[PDB]
Amino acid sequence: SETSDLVDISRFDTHGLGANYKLRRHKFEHLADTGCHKARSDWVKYIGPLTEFGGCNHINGNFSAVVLPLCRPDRLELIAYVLEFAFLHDSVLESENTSPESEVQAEAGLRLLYERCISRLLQTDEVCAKKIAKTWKDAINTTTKDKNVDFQSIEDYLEFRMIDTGAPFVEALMLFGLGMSLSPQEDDALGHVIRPCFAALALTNDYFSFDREIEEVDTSTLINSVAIVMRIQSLDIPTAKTIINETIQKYEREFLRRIDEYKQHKGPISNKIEQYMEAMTYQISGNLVWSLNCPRYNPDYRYG
Ligand SMILES: CC[N+](CC)(CC)Cc1ccccc1
Ligand SMILES: [Mg+2]
Ligand SMILES: [Mg+2]
Ligand SMILES: [Mg+2]
Ligand code: NA
Repeated sequence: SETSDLVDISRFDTHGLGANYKLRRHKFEHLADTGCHKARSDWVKYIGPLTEFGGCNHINGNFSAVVLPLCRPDRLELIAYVLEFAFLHDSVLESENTSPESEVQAEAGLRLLYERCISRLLQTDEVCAKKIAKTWKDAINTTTKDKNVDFQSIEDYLEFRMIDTGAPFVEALMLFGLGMSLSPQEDDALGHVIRPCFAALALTNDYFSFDREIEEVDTSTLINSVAIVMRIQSLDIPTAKTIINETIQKYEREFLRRIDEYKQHKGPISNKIEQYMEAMTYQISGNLVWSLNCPRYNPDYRYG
């Protein structure tokens, strides 16, 4: 209980999500808010006017402060800056109304801030930074190539969606915040464990960001499991959302199973991998609680 405080997740209406996941909130949240502010200022300086919220949420906690509550305080500002640029660039990648001329116009500014992120990370922790650069580029490239694929099942969708939502990229940021690197063997084995975590994160995002993504569908590619379920099963919004809610609960339980299965088969586990597992579980609770009222998805929490 050094970088963060335990928060009782049962004080929030999580719609049955998050059972058996503990919630923590970083004590240095101000540093995350600072990173978000600076990234937003840099976006206006080099790219254009801001159109939306990113990770800030002063009520339930800045995204980085609740998703990555074990971050070293000296790394939290940079991580929040990187994620804020990712939140804003994400909407650019999904956009459909950008003229070719505007796309060309933004490119060098987006490149400047991308490279600024990578260079600052590399100067801080070269090993950890290389994993962030690799996963970020994979997320950007996969979104760009595959965002209009017509998926015919949630299972197929999720193999794209875990990359499109940047789950491996956030994992690489989390490791950076811990000052942690994994061996090639740990990487191989932990990938199996964290797959259901990535699915739960992506589907939870879909659940809480659906309304906003429909509001934007006139200018933005719709990438959302609730819509897939509506189409495949001919269901309305609340019924499809219930299916997605049940599916999140399935993946949440699966991740807890795989953590304990790893301990039972490949254990006693090191303190390092123990902290890795715990840190991954905090992404689930933090993502969930942040999404309930973040201004990005919830219009009556917006200002400015
Ligand atoms: C909602 C935030 N994010 C990453 C920036 C996409 C914009 C998806 C994500 C959520 C939680 C964990 C990992 C990825
Ligand atoms: Mg996206
Ligand atoms: Mg998006
Ligand atoms: Mg979304
Ligand atoms: Na969209």
